[PDB]
Amino acid sequence: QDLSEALKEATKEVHIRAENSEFMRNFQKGQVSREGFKLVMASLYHIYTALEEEIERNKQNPVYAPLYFPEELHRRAALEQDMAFWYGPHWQEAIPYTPATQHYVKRLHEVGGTHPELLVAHAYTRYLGDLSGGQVLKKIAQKAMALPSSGEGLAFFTFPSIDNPTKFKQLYRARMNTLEMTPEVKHRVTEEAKTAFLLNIELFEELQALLT
Ligand code: HEM
Repeated sequence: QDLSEALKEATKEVHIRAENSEFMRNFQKGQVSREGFKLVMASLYHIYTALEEEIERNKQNPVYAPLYFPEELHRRAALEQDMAFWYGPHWQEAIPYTPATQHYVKRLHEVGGTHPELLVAHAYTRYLGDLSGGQVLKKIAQKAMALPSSGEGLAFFTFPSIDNPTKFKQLYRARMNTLEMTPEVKHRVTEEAKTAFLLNIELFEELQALLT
């Protein structure tokens, strides 16, 4: 198969499980509070920071380089605005850094530092959902918490350098399909995408526990 198809098939079952975690079921129903939302967003701040640091480190490596779209995709600067919005001018002192977020960040550093050929698993898992279902959660969050259409507090979910999320996803898939790909790399990429989903599920189960 093509790498973009392999990855979609490989993660379709775990996507179903992730969508139905308690935290995400509550989110989807509009039951997301400012408390829960700040927890998850601060956690994403550390995750995208590590992911994008490792993307920087490996930007010239042919095992990742074709997916190098900082201007279009990178989320850290957006996450920093959201952090100043949600936690105030001293957000760096204030934001939580949970065990599950730490675990996800540590795997991101291992992949980026020792297994860069798997980095595409982690970019795929985060960015492509951001450009899909993340747009649906954005509308739900705005309605649940009364966030203005103008976008404050939801910069993470807004891609000002992408005209069309769907056409962009399609370009990105096509580029994923030009990575030099052996059966070895392909097997391990799809397995690493399953682990990335699990890391997100464990984050959700932890935030949920923290909230109840
Ligand atoms: C309840 C929460 C979620 C909802 C409502 C949701 C919804 C969706 C939707 C509607 C799509 C587009 C599917 C299609 O048309 O084929 C999608 C794709 C995707 N989602 Fe989610 N999702 C959720 C949770 C997650 C989580 C936790 C992750 C990963 C951490 C994730 C990652 C992805 C990825 C990587 C894709 C792209 C699949 C592909 O096109 O290859 N989603 N999701």
